[PDB]
Amino acid sequence: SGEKTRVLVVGGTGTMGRRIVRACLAEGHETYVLQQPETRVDIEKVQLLYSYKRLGARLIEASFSDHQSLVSAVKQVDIVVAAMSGSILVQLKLVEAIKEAGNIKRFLPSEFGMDPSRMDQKLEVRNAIEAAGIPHTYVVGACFAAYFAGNLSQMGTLIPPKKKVNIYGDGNVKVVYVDEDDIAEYTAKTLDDPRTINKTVYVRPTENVLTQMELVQIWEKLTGKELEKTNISANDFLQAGLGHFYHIFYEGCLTDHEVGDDEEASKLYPDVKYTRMDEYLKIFL
Amino acid sequence: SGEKTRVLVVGGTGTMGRRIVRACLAEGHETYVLQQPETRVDIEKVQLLYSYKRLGARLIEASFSDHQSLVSAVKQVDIVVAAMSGHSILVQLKLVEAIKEAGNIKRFLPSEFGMDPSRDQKLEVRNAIEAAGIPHTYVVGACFAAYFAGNLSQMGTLIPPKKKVNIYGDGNVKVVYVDEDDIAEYTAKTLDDPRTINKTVYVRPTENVLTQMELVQIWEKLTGKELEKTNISANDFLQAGLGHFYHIFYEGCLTDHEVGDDEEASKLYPDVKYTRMDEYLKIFL
Ligand SMILES: NC(=O)C1=CN([C@@H]2O[C@H](COP(=O)(O)OP(=O)(O)OC[C@H]3O[C@@H](n4cnc5c(N)ncnc54)[C@H](OP(=O)(O)O)[C@@H]3O)[C@@H](O)[C@H]2O)C=CC1
Ligand SMILES: NC(=O)C1=CN([C@@H]2O[C@H](COP(=O)(O)OP(=O)(O)OC[C@H]3O[C@@H](n4cnc5c(N)ncnc54)[C@H](OP(=O)(O)O)[C@@H]3O)[C@@H](O)[C@H]2O)C=CC1
Ligand SMILES: COc1cc([C@@H]2OC[C@@H]3[C@H]2CO[C@H]3c2ccc(O)c(OC)c2)ccc1O
Ligand SMILES: COc1cc([C@@H]2OC[C@@H]3[C@H]2CO[C@H]3c2ccc(O)c(OC)c2)ccc1O
Repeated sequence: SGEKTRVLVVGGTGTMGRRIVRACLAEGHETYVLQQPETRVDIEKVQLLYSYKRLGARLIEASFSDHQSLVSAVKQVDIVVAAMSGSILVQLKLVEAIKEAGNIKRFLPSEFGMDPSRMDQKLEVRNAIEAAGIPHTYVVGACFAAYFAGNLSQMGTLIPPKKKVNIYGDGNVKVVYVDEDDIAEYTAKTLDDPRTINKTVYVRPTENVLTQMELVQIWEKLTGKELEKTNISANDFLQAGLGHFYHIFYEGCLTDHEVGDDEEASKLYPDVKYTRMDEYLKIFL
Repeated sequence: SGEKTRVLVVGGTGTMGRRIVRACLAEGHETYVLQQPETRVDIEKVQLLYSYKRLGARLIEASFSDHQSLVSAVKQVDIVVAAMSGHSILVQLKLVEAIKEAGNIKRFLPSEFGMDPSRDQKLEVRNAIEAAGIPHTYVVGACFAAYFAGNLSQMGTLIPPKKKVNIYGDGNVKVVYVDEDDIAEYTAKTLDDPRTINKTVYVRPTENVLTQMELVQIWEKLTGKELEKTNISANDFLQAGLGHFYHIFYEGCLTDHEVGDDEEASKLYPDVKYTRMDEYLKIFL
């Protein structure tokens, strides 16, 4: 009990933040969630925060505009994980508090997407972490399955289309589709792993490196219906999100480099039986 | 299984609606959830909807602007429960027209779950329900605990204040504070109860009939801290939100008429061990 790693989760009601909270709990960490002052009446956010208490988490009230409150929060833990909307730069206030507190064994900033160093506020946050001497882990390299797999990678929707589907280019560019729950579980496992201190950890589970046509074909196999496919050229492709989609599906930024086993989450943590996309898609049938 | 009541929940990703979905499942009803077209990318809404399928619910796609899709949906069930946001209410007039044409529905519980509007959009929905001869149950008479108890009935916040509290009048007007989960469980139990056909069901669990001062004193006993109290007179209090608090806390509209055992949820369903407010408030300590 006294040898549990203590983790503060910042952004604990976010999409990835809420999963990190539960993953830290499931991993046995003594888990604390930053409780920011209310900005409005927001019942869903409040009930989510207090539901963590029933699971055994603690809430720590603090405000990013009150440096003392951040220092006091981080003094109660060994590791900080942030998962802010991308409010990336608000983490600079967090870095300053960590630097002053002095007790933090590791900081995991709000990454969980493309590696920005291969492409940013995130790099600005990385530079402050490193300048301060705060030990770090950067979790990168996967598309959230909810945002790119459940919709067969169509923009503007989160569910599989009924008959028509746009194919980017020839849909033969490899993409990394990972269940958000698995990203959170890999994060909970890696944050006190001595092997990943001051490392970038790539989330690239081998069987989930799929081209978009491969993903569409997983779905066509589950439904028994071929979809009507329209290919979109890079020029015709060139609104929120275009030019994330471009880098991913045309440039293949998630798969244009190899990753060693010592830096890849599914090899670092082989007991995590990550969700393959055929299983992920079954919920939509 | 063939003896299950089939229930369609309209508004199933809302605050009350999500609880009604789960309470209908926990009661053993064969549960359907209206799936409206996406109006945006909404990760939380989509994932809540599909999470119901893992619990055994089914999704029926329909749209309020497509009359025939609503007719198709309600023909698949026996009972419809609506819990739309408090325009939104008037959308139910479409639903009534679809239920009237479909002809198969045994009961419709419209979106009530608060002040009795017989004493306006809710009343207009009631009139259309009754004109169409659709059997109904109106579930009324309680303040959601999350909106009125966890904040000690202060406005603008959902958690207990740390030092100061506004008391409305002398704070000796009886209010009804009920955990939303209990409201949803009463709703699931009453929707096929022969005793409540064409009736109003008041959710007034006896030990949760409390003045604001009694609620504040419950909190002070749990915390051992006396709060600084400012009494706000009726005249000074004296907008829709303000009008709601005025009717509840100054006019006592939830408790000024007594209710018979045959029309009050806690007496009709005495097996529901409703959360008393001393237990409700403990999650905030
Ligand atoms: N396919 C992929 O790889 C994806 C990658 N990502 C990345 O994941 C990370 C998290 O994004 P996501 O989970 O969608 O985040 P969210 O939109 O869910 O927001 C997460 C948390 O941000 C906090 N927040 C927002 N604004 C502020 C603010 N001004 N001040 C203080 N706190 C604030 C809030 O914390 P609180 O809960 O305390 O209120 C919020 O809950 C991001 O880096 C994102 O780039 C996200 C989507 C897809
Ligand atoms: N203290 C009390 O007694 C309380 C009483 N209430 C009452 O409870 C009932 C539900 O309120 P609440 O739980 O807060 O509702 P919500 O605001 O949580 O929303 C409920 C559902 O409304 C549907 N909706 C909203 N607009 C539309 C629209 N134009 N067209 C179609 N569907 C729409 C959506 O359903 P979908 O899920 O399909 O997307 C939404 O999920 C109301 O009658 C309210 O007056 C509410 C608060 C406190
Ligand atoms: C995969 O790496 C990232 C992903 C994103 C995720 O693409 C930006 C976002 C996002 C997911 O939501 C994607 C998006 C933008 C516009 C859309 O219409 C969309 O539809 C699913 C999805 C954000 C930052 C990243 O580094
Ligand atoms: C019977 O109770 C009702 C409650 C409301 C709930 O009071 C109107 C609303 C609402 C909850 O959110 C309440 C509210 C409005 C403004 C606020 O500042 C507020 O702070 C908690 C709370 C809606 C309709 C009702 O019939």
